[PDB]
Amino acid sequence: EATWVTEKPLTLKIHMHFRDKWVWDENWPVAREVARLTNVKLVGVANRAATNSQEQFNLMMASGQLPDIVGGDNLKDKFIRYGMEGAFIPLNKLIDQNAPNLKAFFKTHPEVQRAITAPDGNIYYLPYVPDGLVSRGYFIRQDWLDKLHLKTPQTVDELYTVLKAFKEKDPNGNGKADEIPFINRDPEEVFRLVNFWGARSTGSNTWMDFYVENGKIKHPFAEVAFKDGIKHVAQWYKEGLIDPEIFTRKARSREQTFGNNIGGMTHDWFASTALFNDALSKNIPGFKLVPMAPPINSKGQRWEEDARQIPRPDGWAITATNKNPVETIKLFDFYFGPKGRELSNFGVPGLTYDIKNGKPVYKDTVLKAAQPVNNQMYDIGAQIPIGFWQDYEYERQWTNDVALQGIDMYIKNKYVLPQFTGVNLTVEEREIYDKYWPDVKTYMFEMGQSWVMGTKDPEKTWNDYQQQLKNRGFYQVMIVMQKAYDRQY
Ligand SMILES: O=C(O)[C@H]1O[C@@H](O[C@H]2[C@H](O)[C@H](O)[C@H](O)O[C@H]2C(=O)O)[C@@H](O)[C@@H](O)[C@@H]1O
Ligand SMILES: [Ca+2]
Repeated sequence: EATWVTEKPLTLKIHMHFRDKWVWDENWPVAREVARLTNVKLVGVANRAATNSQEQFNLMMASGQLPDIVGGDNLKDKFIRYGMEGAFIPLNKLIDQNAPNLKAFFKTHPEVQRAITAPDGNIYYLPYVPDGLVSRGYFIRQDWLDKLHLKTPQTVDELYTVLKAFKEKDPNGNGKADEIPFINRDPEEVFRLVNFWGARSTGSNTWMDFYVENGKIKHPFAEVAFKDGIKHVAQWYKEGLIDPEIFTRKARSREQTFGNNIGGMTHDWFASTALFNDALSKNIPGFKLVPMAPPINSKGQRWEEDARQIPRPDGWAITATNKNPVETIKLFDFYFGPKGRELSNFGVPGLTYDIKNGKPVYKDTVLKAAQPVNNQMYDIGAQIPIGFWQDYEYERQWTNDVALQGIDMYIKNKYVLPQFTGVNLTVEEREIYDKYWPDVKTYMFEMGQSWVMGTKDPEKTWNDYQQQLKNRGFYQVMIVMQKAYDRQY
């Protein structure tokens, strides 16, 4: 082939554990097709039985026996830290000399290059580059609203009334108090409910990210607004308005709850969430899960805190043990060219899509499957958090009119908050970040869960919590973040 990266066939080892559920599979249709076109085959070495992606990275790193490539989600920080320590190689020269598609991408997307550049000026990974503007929105059961003679809730107080009616007034009509008013695939979304009481949960699509307010770097979990907001979330959890299993249910939450007519509301991505209307129309007559404007919060605003993050802190890196870095960067580059981008987005031609009227078009068997197309793509090795360039066209093809109405409502009415795009730490500032932040973040999540579940009272533990943050070096992290912000802006 002319797309061939190397003349002699090459096999590389990739450690890629992602989203706590998936590993790289060389038997994937997409992986097979990429191997054929590039003459480079990636063989997975990650533990498929394991269910903690970050831990698997840690074990691999601690063992000292590195593969050739490491990929996965939420590895940006680890790519940078172990890049500077020499476990991953800088890609700057390799890109410049061997990677025209990446060069042309970075030229036209300077902001992405900046986002993946380490404090030493080196690029240690290639990112998952999403395509699109909005991500998540609120969805509510319109059929339940109508059946209970309720108007769409406009404020937090009105929402409380609605969710209470969902819980107590038997909208599925089976005589049981089985309804769960608010559900979510993502446990972290329970924290986002503090938005209703004028508190942030994250600055970006990255969970528990910092934000900027009036020239000051802040972290959502350290703010007194969070203390007051999480108190309310705890109350709603105690009242059973929030899924008792919100921390545990996870991936198939929508299929379980909406699919069995017990879920009333969620906060999730427009396309896949709205697809549930098509999937459940026969099973649950009248089922209508519609986008809802965010309620007016206690600060008098309608917040959509989440948006697409370009790029994501996801991707892959070349190890120092890799004896074929030139061949590897050319493989990496393939994904940003026309054929590579097509495959990594749409799957395999003849299997999952066809070129029709000069464009990749999903087969009817894919579009009418009543299973979200992104899920379908994962199964065959597409839409995975490698270094690749998402093409929104893939998503447009399975975004229905209900999803479109929601997307357009959110764009036009300006609900989406300005996103935190990070600060440029020096190497010295980064040392403090890498040292303290991971353990602080873990502590924050665990305290957050405790407050929500009612095992700890936020009001009674706040002062000791703050002291613990100090002891764990959180405010040392805040100092370097603010210093970096002051330099950059
Ligand atoms: O579900 C959708 O409509 C969109 O999902 C996006 O994926 C994100 C989602 O949280 C997934 O469950 C997984 O965690 O990956 C997330 C991500 O890639 O940021 C995209 O697949 C988007 O194209 C879908 O339309
Ligand atoms: Ca019921």
